[PDB]
Amino acid sequence: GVVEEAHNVKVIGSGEATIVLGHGFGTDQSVWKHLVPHLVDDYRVVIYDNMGAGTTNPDYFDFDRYSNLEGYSFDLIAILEDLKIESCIFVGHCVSAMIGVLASLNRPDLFSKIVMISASPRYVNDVDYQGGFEQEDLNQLFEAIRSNYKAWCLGFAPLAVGGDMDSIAVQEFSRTLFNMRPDIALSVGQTIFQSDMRQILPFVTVPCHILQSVKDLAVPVVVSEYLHANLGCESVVEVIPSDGHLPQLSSPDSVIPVILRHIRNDI
Repeated sequence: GVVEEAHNVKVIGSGEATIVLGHGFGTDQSVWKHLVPHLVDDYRVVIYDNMGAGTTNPDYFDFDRYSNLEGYSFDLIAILEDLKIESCIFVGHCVSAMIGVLASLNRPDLFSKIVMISASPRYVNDVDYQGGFEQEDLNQLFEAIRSNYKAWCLGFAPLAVGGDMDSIAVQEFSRTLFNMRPDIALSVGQTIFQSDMRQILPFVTVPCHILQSVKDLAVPVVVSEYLHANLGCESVVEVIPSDGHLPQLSSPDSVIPVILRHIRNDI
């Protein structure tokens, strides 16, 4: 259907046990390339692109629908319902972790657990919360995207991915990032980095596994503690000894075993 097609949905395997992987800002379903090989023998595996990703049709990017994360939640639910999935493990990277959280509030029956990679409910600091960014930092970032998107992608990609400047992962992310239409990238950046999910966390009832790199430009480690402290569900934290915001792409060897352990085991 149009929905699946518009989100580049892929379904590999079959049977009841199902895993759905949602990607973060500036990347796409390719971010799961090191993970999917190890799921397909035991799970039906679904991957999809977020509306707004460079791989999707700019014409379908409804600025109003996606001016908050509920837009994306609805799409996730829509895909789940189209594929007739009654229950899944959701793996959400970055914004997808919060998209899955929202969606689970609407439809907790759809999700047996959530595994969050590099998740944050709030990036902006206040006097009683460390999110890793002052508003002035964000304003600076948004201005760099407006001003010169290419330059911004090339500067941003190394910092986000971490590790070596000219690794394969940096180059890959630099590419997917610049694949987004500039105005879409700016709009989505604002939607995500200005988001606040902190207040709904107590309402979550689906179990969450909170994984992040010990070093992540966007996600200080205290954020994982905050999520763990304020989620109403059962949760567990594992900070990985890895660098970067897309560690499943850039540090597969240290990261993928950890993800798998959280997918394969309950709390």
